[PDB]
This record gives sequence, structure tokens and C-alpha cells, in this order.
Amino acid sequence: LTESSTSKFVKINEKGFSDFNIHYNEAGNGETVIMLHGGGPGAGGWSNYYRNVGPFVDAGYRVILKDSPGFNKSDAVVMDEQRGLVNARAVKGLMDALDIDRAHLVGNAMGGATALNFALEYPDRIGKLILMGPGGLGPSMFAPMPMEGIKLLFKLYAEPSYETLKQMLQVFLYDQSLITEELLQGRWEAIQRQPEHLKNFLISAQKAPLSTWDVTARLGEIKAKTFITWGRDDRFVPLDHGLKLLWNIDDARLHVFSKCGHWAQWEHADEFNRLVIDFLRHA
Amino acid sequence: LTESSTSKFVKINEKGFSDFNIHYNEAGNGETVIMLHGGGPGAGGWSNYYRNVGPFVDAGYRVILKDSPGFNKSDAVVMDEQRGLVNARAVKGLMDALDIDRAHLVGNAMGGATALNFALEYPDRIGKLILMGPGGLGPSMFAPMPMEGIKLLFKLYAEPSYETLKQMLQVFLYDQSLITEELLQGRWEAIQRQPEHLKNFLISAQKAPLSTWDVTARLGEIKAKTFITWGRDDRFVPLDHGLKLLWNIDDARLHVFSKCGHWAQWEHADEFNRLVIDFLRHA
Amino acid sequence: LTESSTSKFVKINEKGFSDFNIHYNEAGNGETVIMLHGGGPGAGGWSNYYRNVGPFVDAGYRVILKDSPGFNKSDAVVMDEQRGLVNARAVKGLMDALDIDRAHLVGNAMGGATALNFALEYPDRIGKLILMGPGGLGPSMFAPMPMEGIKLLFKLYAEPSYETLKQMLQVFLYDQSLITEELLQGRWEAIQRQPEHLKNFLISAQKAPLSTWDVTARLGEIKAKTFITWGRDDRFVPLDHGLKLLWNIDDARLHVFSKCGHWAQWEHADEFNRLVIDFLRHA
Amino acid sequence: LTESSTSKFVKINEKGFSDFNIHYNEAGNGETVIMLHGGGPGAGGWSNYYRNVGPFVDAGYRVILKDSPGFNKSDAVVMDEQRGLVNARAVKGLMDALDIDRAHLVGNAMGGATALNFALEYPDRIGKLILMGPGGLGPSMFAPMPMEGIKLLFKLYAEPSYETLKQMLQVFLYDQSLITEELLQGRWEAIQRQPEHLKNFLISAQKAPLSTWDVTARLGEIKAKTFITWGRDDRFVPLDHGLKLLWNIDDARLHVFSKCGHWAQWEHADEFNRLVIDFLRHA
Ligand code: NA
Ligand code: NA
Ligand code: NA
Ligand code: NA
Repeated sequence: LTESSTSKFVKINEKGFSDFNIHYNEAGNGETVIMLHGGGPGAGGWSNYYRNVGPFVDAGYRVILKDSPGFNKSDAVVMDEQRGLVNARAVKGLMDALDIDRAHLVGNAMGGATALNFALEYPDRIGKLILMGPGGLGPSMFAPMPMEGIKLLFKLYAEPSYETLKQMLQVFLYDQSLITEELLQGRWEAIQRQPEHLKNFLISAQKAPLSTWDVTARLGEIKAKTFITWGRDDRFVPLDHGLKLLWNIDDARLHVFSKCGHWAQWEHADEFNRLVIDFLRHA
Repeated sequence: LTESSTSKFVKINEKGFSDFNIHYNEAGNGETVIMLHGGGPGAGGWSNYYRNVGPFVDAGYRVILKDSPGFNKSDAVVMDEQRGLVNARAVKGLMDALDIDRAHLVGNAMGGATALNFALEYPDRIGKLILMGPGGLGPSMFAPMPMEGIKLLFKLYAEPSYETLKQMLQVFLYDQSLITEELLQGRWEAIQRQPEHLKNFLISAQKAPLSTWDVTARLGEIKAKTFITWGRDDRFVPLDHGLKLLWNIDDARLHVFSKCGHWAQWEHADEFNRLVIDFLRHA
Repeated sequence: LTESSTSKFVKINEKGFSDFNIHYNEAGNGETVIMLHGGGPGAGGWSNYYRNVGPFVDAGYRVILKDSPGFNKSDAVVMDEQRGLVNARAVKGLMDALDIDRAHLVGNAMGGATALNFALEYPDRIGKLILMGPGGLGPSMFAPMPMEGIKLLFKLYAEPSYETLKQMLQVFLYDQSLITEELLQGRWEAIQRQPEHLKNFLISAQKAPLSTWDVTARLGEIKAKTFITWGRDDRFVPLDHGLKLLWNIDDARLHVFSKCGHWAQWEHADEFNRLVIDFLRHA
Repeated sequence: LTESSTSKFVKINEKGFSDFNIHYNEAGNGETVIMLHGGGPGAGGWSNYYRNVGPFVDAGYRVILKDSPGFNKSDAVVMDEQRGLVNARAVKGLMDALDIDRAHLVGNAMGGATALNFALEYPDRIGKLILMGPGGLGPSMFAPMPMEGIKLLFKLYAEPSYETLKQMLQVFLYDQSLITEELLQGRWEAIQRQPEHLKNFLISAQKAPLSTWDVTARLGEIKAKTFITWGRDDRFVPLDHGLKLLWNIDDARLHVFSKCGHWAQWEHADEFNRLVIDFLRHA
């Protein structure tokens, strides 16, 4: 499987979205699992999940790596509402366009916020819910905010440079030996390729700051069986939010990886794939 | 598999122990996994693990459910050293007697303390390390100590009664509908059958209080790949100790079950078995 | 100052309350400080605060130790709304009746919930806000709930006895040598004297469980300078809620006493009085 | 009081130190309080404590703002042991030279580590112990380490620049409007004035990394009445270490300031002075 061979586009129409172009990468043909990426400059579906797509397809799932609005090859957008909600409407729009009745959701960071909002807004359209360091869940009980990684994400959006990208990735990942030239060049290309996305992210964030993303008060509504992952060493979203989710969602479990930053599905791909596939099959 | 069909005895000889009788329940014939039980009145190997033995044997392991010294059908003993250490010497004595070179250890509560001490004292004799709410790891950062469940454990040791047993089990388990007459009668029988164990546990605890069990300072020595489980709702050992282990052991992961007290392998048997078998096979 | 010499009654009229009798103990004549007691069987203003009234009066304050509705010498009541809110309406009713424009509030446990609700509902009527282990702030990130002490409080309400009272007080206080016959007899008398309050508390709790008291989502509205105290060893309300308040109220500080249960103003009276008087004078 | 009018030098002789020059700023003549500064480039006694010296002297104390070895106007040094311990020997050497029998200690960050080590090594020479975000207390249960601020401290030591200084101070302080030109110029001057201190700090840290400073296991030895302060928003040392100290030192209390970084005595000078003076007078 490659980015090119799996690449697809679909126009969506859903509250606010009109003939809005969504790029996604699709492989497999079984039950649908939609994987949703983080919010850093240059993020996208394939980039975030290329270590996960193969094993999930092998396990029998249809995998859709979705580019959220204002990221990668999806259409540019300026949002005036919290991004998790707007992103979730876009997931529903994609599912309606593709005739998908229910999907399992896997959501990393901003994508975790997207997945939580989808579960809340469209409970009849979700199967299981998988969350990796989801963002926006209000204050931490321990971590000063904005968190270290989030400050870097905003710096890179406002003043993109290869050096600042490297600085962000150093904080993003626990193991520094994972920061290859391939990783750096790929992220830099995605940043260079769509400067409009960077500008629009910042305009959006002024319209709806992260303090407006907090869905904590509604977590008791979630009936989806939920699997929460955290990196012990995540400098972008605080570890205690994994506990927050565990206490507030009816049927959740929490798995924390040691020596792991904000990209658990990539940093601990083998264990992540095994745990999440097991969860989807048997939970 | 039944308690009767799996029951075995072996005499051990290891630092302090001389011709000391250890009862255990054994099934299977593959790689050895020794499961170690908690320290409550009436605890024993079969009692603690009868929901786990079958699936582990099915997966290809030789399972040994060991009765620790001063519990169930093992010999009575008064200990003047911290129980985790004394128990670990007994595990080594069992392994030497049975010609087992290396074992995977699964340790619940007192058994978790036993497993940690074994890993520290005999690093060449352990495979993987699995811990479920291990005891003795010093103070909590959040929970007043002694913890609610531990106060009940000491009350029941000092004044055994069916009513106090029921009170303990109510705190021990999250889901109250798991407290069947079968569970109550079984635990009560084990308590009635060996009053000497109750007396000796209390004498031992005066000689070496729980404050002497803390092995925290040595956790950096552990090289075994480690899987830590906690019940979100554990009233016997504090949740933050799962984080303590995760930060201090080199290669650990932490899995926390929702709606789960101090007997995770029984309260969440299906998910526990799947996760731990996966860990042993693939980690 | 004695309970008898300070005792007063006032009828209040405020949303729902009509000619409702409130008992309080008053001393001093300076700026008003209203102290609000916890929700355990037999609780009352004088009982809860008799170690604080003198020093606060000496410092120049008018101190009002208020009995909340359905406690001590205040009128019996069955509430169908969360108690913090109903109690706060009663504080406003008292203040209107006594021509008090603004009061500093000191609130222990249920009284802390009362004080938070008052600050939210009547921001123009509060000076400073002092909270000692306030209840109802939703789930803990660490403590299984209901907390140990709260289970005992409900047991004692449903089946009042001198033995169960002693059991509660043992959990309520860190230092067991504070549990004198005077303390036990006083609490028992207050329980025996008004059995109707016990019955009504339970009926009220069925109508509006503690899960309905959570005001967390509104904490950002509080503009009062706030001083939060916690007992390190509080088995009734979880320590992490002190952090919750510290992160969510604009201008707060948190003081945690070691060797201290759920009655900080009594267990650590000297340090409490000094800190809170300093806060009122200088903050 | 000014830096110039209070400036003094004394040669110390104590295990390892021989005719070693210590600079300090002294005012007042009552009971001695020695204040100990943090470990950032350009730190010193006067710099760290000039908002505290006056009020403490007014309260009747003799205040000594000590420059630790390898800082400010004290002699340059390369240490091969953990700095808290070496610093504590230097405090004892100062006290012996000045004929001070016992001192109260106030210790910020590295200075907190110094104060803890002094309390452990010389229990007969300390009065009360005051700690503000003390360093070196091992891992956090929540914060990825090295902490954000500590990474910046090492960056500034290795590559001193005015821009990197400003970056550090932005993380050091909660309120950005406290970062005046006066603050920046003062810190920069202290950095420019003694480049040898920067080089030596780095050589020392290679000889004895922060992982060797952890005195956690010995905290039960401390008999000094202890007052612990933390900034809620401290990005240099983790908030949960305040709890660690509170649980492990016999007689401690914890005060946490909101909207406060790693320089609590300066960021919240008025409340800090009042609380600590009250503690020294009455605790
Ligand atoms: Na490699
Ligand atoms: Na059933
Ligand atoms: Na006494
Ligand atoms: Na100003």
C-alpha cells in the first residue's frame, strides 16, 4: 500500500460544508475504521497512520485515513467553531457520501477531539472509539498550559521553518533517533505545499481558542466502548486527561506506553496495532 | 481443570526455608507462568486465579498457581522480614525443586510485591513480569493510608467473621453482583480451615510492617519487560502507584480497567487474559 | 463565648423558603464572616466552629456560625434540589433579614459546596471565599467514589448508633487522640435530638444525589479572592479537588495541612485561624 | 538596603572547601535566616531575594542571602558530587565562620535541594525549613522530564545569549509583564560577568547528573518544621513533588500559588513574605 495507490477524493455536504473536497487514503474492504490525524502543521492521514494501515487491513478492516478540513489535500477552510466539532461534521459528511452506516474511530490529538465530538453528535453512527492523547479536554490538574508542545505548534504555524519543525518534532517524539531526514523532509514538504492551511489554522484559532473545545461536561453521554492510549512522555497533551476520560466515559480502558511522546501509534506501532485490533475484535 | 485435579505439593529449601511444604495447582506443559496471589485472609492460588488458568493453558503455557507461605495449603510460618522478599525466596525454592530455569510471573497485590522482589533478587530467573495492583510501594501521592481495603483486611485477620468477610469483599470488588454465596462460602471455608494462618499473619506484620516492604528505590534495576494492571476503583492499593511503576521500571506499560476493584484478573478476566497472553507472546 | 450566649434565631424568606427558622451563633460586630458547616449527622455551626469563633472575633470580625436547613436547630426540610444551592439561598435569606450587604464565607465540606453556590448565585453579596474540603465537585482523578467517609456518613444517617458514630469520627479525624468522650457525646446528643433531620437528609439525597451537586463547569465565574484548604489525609473529599479549584477559580491559593482529616479548622485550628485571618486582612 | 551596602565576603573551610570565598548579602541582626538561590545562569542571592530581604529584616530577622559556590560573586568551582550536598557543606562552612549555631533556611529550586541536604546532614544546625519548588526529587508522576524549564536552563548555560535568556525567563515567570528591561539586563550582566561559572556548571552536571540529586529516600529523617511552596504554573519543577514532600516529611504544610512560575518569592512576594514570616514566628 502506498499513499498514491490509496488516495481518493470525495465532496461532502453537511451542516456548513457545501461541495467541500475531502482527501482520504483507503485500503481494505471489511468493517470501516476511520483514522483521524493530529493538528500540527503538515499533518495528514497517510503521514500520521502509514504504520497502522497495513496491519488493520490485514486484520480485515476497511481503513480510511481522512484528511481533516484545512489539512493536507483536503480543501482550505477558516473555522469559527471549535475544530473537533467542525471536523466531526466532516466525518459524517464523508460517511454519508460513501454510504457508511457506522464506523470505528481512531483519533490522535486533534483527531481525538474530532472522535469525541463525533461520538457525542452522532452516537448511532459510531462503533468503537479509540483515542490517543485527545486534545481540548480543558485544564490539566498538573501541567502548566499551554503545554510545551502546543506552544511549539503555534510557533511553527506562525513562522514555519525547517529548524522550528525539527524543534517541534524533538518535543513530539520521545526517541530522538526516530527523527530521520525522511520524517523531516516529508513534514516540511506538507508545510511548504500548503501555506494557506497554516494561515487559516491561526485565523481559526483566534475565532475559537482551544478553551472552547472542552467537551468534558458531555462525556457521560458516550455509550461507545472506548480505548484510550497515552504516551507517558507526551508534552502536548497532559497524562491526567487519560484519567479524566477513564472516570467520565462509561466503558473505557486506559493504556499508557512508556518512552512515548505524542505519536503513540507510530512510536509504539506494533503494540498499538495489536492492542487496538484485539479491542475491535473482542471488546 | 479443577482444584483437586491440579493440586500438588513440593518441599522447598532456600535461605531460611528447610523442608517447607508449598502447595500449588499446576496445569499445562509449555513455558512456565507462576501466578502469585494476594494477602487477604483465605487467599490462595486456585481461589485467586481459577478464571485465568484455563485460557493461559489453552494458549500453551504451563501454569503454576502457587500458595505463598502462611496461606491456604502451604505450611504455616511467622515471618520477621517483609513478606514480598520471603515469598520471592519461596518462589525460587519452588523453581529449583521443579527444575524450572526461568518463569514469567503474574502477581496480584501481595503477589505483585512478591513478583517485584523476585525480579530484583533473581533477575536471571525471570522472563516477563506482570503486576496487578502490587502492594507495599510506599506512600500514595493522593490516597490516605492505610487504605480503606487494607484496614478491612487487618480487621478480618484479627476478628474473622462471615459479616466482616462480606464487608471486605464489598470493598474488594467494584461490581457487587459478583459477590455470590459461592464466593463468600469459599473464602469463609479457607478462613475457617486455617486459623493459624490468620494469627501468624498478624504476628508477622508486627515484626515487619508494610512500611518495610517498599522496594521503590530499587525499581531501576528491573530489566524484565513489565505489564502493569490497575483497577480504576481499587480501594486497597492506590492508582498512582501504577504511574510510579511506569516511570521507574525501564520497560513497562500500564493498563487501567474501569469499573474494577482489587481483583482485576477475576473482575475483568476476558480482557486480562487476552492482554496478558498477547504480552507474553509478542512483547 | 458559649453556644448559649451566642445563640440566635431568624426567620428567612427567599425563593422557596417562607417564614423558615434559621438558628445561628453570633459574636463580634465588625465585618461579617459567615461560617458554614459540614453535612454529617449531628453537624451544626457551633459544633463545627467553636475553635474558630473566638480568634476571628478577637481579630475584629462579626462571626455568624449558621445552621443550614435540616441541621441542628434550624427548621427541618426535605430538599429536591442539590443541597449546596438550597443552602446558599438560605444564606442570602439570612443576610437579607439581618441587613448584611456582603459577607466573607468560610465553608467546610457541604458548607464549601454552599459557599461555592453562594459565590456563583450572588456574586455581589460575597467578599472573600474560604473553602475547606468542599464537597460535590464531581469525580476524583484518583479516589474511588463514594469515598470511604461518605459511605460512613450515609450508614450513620440510615442507622444511627453510638458505635457507628465512633466509626465515622475515626475516619473523619487524622489524630485519634482527638476523639474524646466530650466530642462523641456532643455529636450523639445532636443526632438523638433531631431524628427527623436524619430521615429528611436521606429523602433529600434520593431526590438530588451528590452527582447533581457538581458546579465545576461554572467555577470560571467566581471573581471572589479564594483560599482553599485541604487535609492531606481527608477520607471524605479527594485531595485532587483542591487542585481542581486552584486551576479553575481565577484568584485562588491552596493550603494543605499534613496529619489532617476532614475537619481542618478544628484539627489545625491555630494555623487555620492565622492563615485565614491573614487572608481576610491582607489578600 | 542595597546590594552594595549589604555585600560581604567570608572564606570557608569545610569538607573539600579550603579558603573558599563565599559572597553573601546581609541585613538585620535577629535570628538568622539564610536564603538560598536557584541554579539558573546568572542566579545569585541578592537577585533572587531582593523583594524578601526588607520585610524579613523588618520582622526582626538577620537575613543572609548566600551566593552558592560557582554562582555570582562566590568562588568558581567544578563539583563531582550532587550540587545540593556540596552547597549544604558550604552553608555549614559559612555558619561556622560567622559563629551561627542554628539557621532557618529558605531554599528556592537548587537552593531547595541545598536546604533539604543541609537538614539531612546537619539536623542540629537548622531551625525551620522553607522550600520553594525544590529540585532533584527524582521523577514526576505526571511531568515528562527533563522539564521544559530545565531544558532551557541547559541551553542557556551552553550557549548564552540575550535572546535565549529572554526565552528562559518567559518560561520561568507566569506573568510576562514582569519581564522588564531591568530584569533582563541584570540577569544578562551576571551571565556576562562570569563566563567561567557557566562552563563549570556544565562540567559539574556531567560529573553528577540531576538523577543523582534525589534525596527522596531520606525525607523521613527530617525533623524540622517545614513549609513547602509551589507555583501552580511552575515549568521547571513538577507540582506533584510538593505532594511528595508533604507525604514524606513528618511536619510539613504545602502552599500553592495560582498564576505563579518558578520564582514564587518574587512573583508573589507579599503573600510569600506574610506566610513565611507567620510560619517562622508561630509554627
Ligand atoms: Na535505529
Ligand atoms: Na449476573
Ligand atoms: Na492530648
Ligand atoms: Na505593571
